[PDB]
Amino acid sequence: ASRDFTPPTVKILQSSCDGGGHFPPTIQLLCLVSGYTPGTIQITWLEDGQVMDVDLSTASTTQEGELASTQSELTLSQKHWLSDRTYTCQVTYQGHTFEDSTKKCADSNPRGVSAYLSRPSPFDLFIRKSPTITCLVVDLAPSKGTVQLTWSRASGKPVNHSTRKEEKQRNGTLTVTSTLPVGTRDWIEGETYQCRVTHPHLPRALMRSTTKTSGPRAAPEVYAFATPEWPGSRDKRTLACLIQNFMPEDISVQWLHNEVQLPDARHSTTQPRKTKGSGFFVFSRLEVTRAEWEQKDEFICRAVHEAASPSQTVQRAVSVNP
Amino acid sequence: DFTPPTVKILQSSCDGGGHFPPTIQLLCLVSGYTPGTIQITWLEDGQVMDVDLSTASTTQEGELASTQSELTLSQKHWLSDRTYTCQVTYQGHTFEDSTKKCADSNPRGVSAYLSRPSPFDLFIRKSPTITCLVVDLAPSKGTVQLTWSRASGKPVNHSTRKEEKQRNGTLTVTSTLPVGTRDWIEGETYQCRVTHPHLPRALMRSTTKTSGPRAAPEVYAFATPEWPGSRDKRTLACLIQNFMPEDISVQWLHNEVQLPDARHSTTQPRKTKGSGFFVFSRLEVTRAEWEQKDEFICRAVHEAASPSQTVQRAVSVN
Ligand SMILES: *[C@@H]1O[C@H](CO)[C@@H](O[C@@H]2O[C@H](CO)[C@@H](O[C@@H]3O[C@H](CO[C@H]4O[C@H](CO[C@H]5O[C@H](CO)[C@@H](O)[C@H](O)[C@@H]5O)[C@@H](O)[C@H](O[C@H]5O[C@H](CO)[C@@H](O)[C@H](O)[C@@H]5O)[C@@H]4O)[C@@H](O)[C@H](O[C@H]4O[C@H](CO)[C@@H](O)[C@H](O)[C@@H]4O)[C@@H]3O)[C@H](O)[C@H]2NC(C)=O)[C@H](O)[C@H]1NC(C)=O
Ligand SMILES: *[C@@H]1O[C@H](CO)[C@@H](O[C@@H]2O[C@H](CO)[C@@H](O[C@@H]3O[C@H](CO[C@H]4O[C@H](CO[C@H]5O[C@H](CO)[C@@H](O)[C@H](O)[C@@H]5O)[C@@H](O)[C@H](O)[C@@H]4O)[C@@H](O)[C@H](O)[C@@H]3O)[C@H](O)[C@H]2NC(C)=O)[C@H](O)[C@H]1NC(C)=O
Repeated sequence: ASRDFTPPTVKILQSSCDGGGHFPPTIQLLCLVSGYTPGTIQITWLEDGQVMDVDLSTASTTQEGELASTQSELTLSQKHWLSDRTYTCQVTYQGHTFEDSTKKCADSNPRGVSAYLSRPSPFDLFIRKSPTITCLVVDLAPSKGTVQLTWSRASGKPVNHSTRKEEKQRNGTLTVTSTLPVGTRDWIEGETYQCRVTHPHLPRALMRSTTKTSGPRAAPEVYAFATPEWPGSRDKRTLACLIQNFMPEDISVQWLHNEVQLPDARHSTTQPRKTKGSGFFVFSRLEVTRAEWEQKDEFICRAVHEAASPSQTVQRAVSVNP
Repeated sequence: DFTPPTVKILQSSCDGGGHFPPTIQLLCLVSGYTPGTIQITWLEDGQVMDVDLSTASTTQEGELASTQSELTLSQKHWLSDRTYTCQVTYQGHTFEDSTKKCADSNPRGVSAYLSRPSPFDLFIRKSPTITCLVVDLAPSKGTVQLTWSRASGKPVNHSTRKEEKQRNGTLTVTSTLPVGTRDWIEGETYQCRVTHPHLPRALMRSTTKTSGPRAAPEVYAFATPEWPGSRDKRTLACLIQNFMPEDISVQWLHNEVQLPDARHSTTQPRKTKGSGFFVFSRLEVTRAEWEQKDEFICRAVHEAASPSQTVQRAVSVN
């Protein structure tokens, strides 16, 4: 009887706060797939879109009459819940996916507006040779008046045309991004750029400025390494790179493989920190697969930095096999 | 042989933007108990709610019953900050739990954080501590009050308290509480409670040991080759990875003695691509040191390592 087919639905319940309104020390999320026509079912949990380890959750399926029911429970620390991460219950049933998401409920009062202004990245300055700076305005209330965002130079010389994006966010706020192309000689020779943000509902105008970092210079050292093969790493292995003793701290790190620049999401790179003596260091970690090194067994860690000579780059290769 | 009832309340979640749904369900669960007479009653600010507002049902599996009751509230009532109590009467005796909407997490822009003990303090020094940090307070009058307690109500020791005004005009308050080694390992919950004169209600943070799976770290240690112009220095790098949970301590040793903490730097734990976390540790060394003895030890202390919560790896310059 195909007329009796009952598709699954998804809802998430959570641990309640106590009689004082306070979070418990751990949070349970309970994904409920109510009565559906019995069939093969799998539940995957996502943390900000990344698959979570199945070890962190349980799952149970019962059948009552002609209908099945499945629940999965995920447990989180209070610290992680307070970090405003979003969790997704992803249900796969007979080749069709359902899902639902949740995060900590929003606070009763809205946050004030904030603004951020970046310097150009070394990769854009020296590889692409098309540098830009970005002014980012967050926590705006939508459906108000549109926000004015104006660029100027301390020298009084003209700015180029910028591009502007406005995007409604899941939490109901608005973000505005403005990206300004800058002259390469202008930037290297110390020009100061300002982003000025105004709106009638703001208390005052917001102003941010940016300019090349002053002070001493020093070129980066680069070292690439591979972890050994062992029973836990037969068809994957971990590569690492240490980049150190450079100044100032602005740097771009990439990994290259078989004439491809790998996506930024493939690796994890730390924030620049001070060496005991002079300069900064960063570490980068890249997990690679057997199919990649069977394609070509050469992985390159590359740093882009203004003091690297002769062409603002330093790089080192590593191989995983003999 | 007897399994008493327990009470827990679950509620409708907010969506991916943190928004409330049109109605709020509260679900009172009495799961896995020796069968007997049972009633579930809901109170709103201590008064019995109409019988038609909730439905209870009971099932049995093996030697144990389970009971649940669901109450539906309007968004407006939930947001009014009323207290809802699930009152369970089993064999004539009463068990209660209560809930209300979660209080703001960053009232007036403040943040508060509460740590777990470091593994070195817990397993090596056997003097574990936890730390409660409150940031972005106003430099107003009226001292910020910070109080410690255990979920079990057992006593706590005195704590430290430190304030200092920051360069940005804010005030941070920090307190560190010593905890019992056995008390922590057996799963006690510790609570930090902060009251400021300008805050409308008390702010609380709670911490306890992890409830997830455990996995010991892998430890790998490397020495940099000589870089042109730096004959008398080398850098040692240690990668520690795939451990769970994320709490970890890192030490370096040379000549059987532990080096001062100021000698090295360790990154904060970050997720791998799959299960577990990694950190990097960095140690600069001198020619005098490796010519004296060319062996340096990167040691990790972690609750999942056996038999003594330690895993380590040595490295040599040559
Ligand atoms: C409602 O929801 C929205 C989101 O949906 C949320 O909005 C976020 O709000 C927070 C703050 O409230 C914003 O966080 C800030 O982001 C700033 C911008 O960061 C991006 O751009 C950086 C600049 O990149 C350019 O320049 C560099 C340098 O030259 C160059 O390398 C680049 O190539 C590029 O050209 C970039 O560095 C950054 O990437 C880093 O950070 C991410 C995330 O941490 C990390 O994953 C990367 O690996 C990389 O390390 C990112 O791409 C940022 O500058 C700013 O940082 C300042 O503040 C923090 C703490 O606040 C300090 O620690 C730091 O030192 C700086 O002082 C801050 O992180 C975030 O961008 C919003 N997200 C949006 C708009 O999508 C609202 O808050 C929500 N509201 C409520 C009420 O809930
Ligand atoms: C004004 O300026 C102040 C600076 O003075 C800004 O305050 C900082 O704000 C940021 C962001 O809000 C804070 O970052 C947060 O820090 C949390 C604490 O991390 C620190 O402690 C961790 C735990 O170590 C303790 O506990 C272990 C185990 O018990 C023990 O071994 C130790 O003894 C320690 O006692 C460390 O892991 C960590 O490295 C830090 O040392 C952190 O947990 C959060 O995730 C978050 O990163 C920062 O701490 C604030 N700094 C200060 C000094 O208050 C403030 O934001 C500025 N205001 C504005 C408006 O910008």
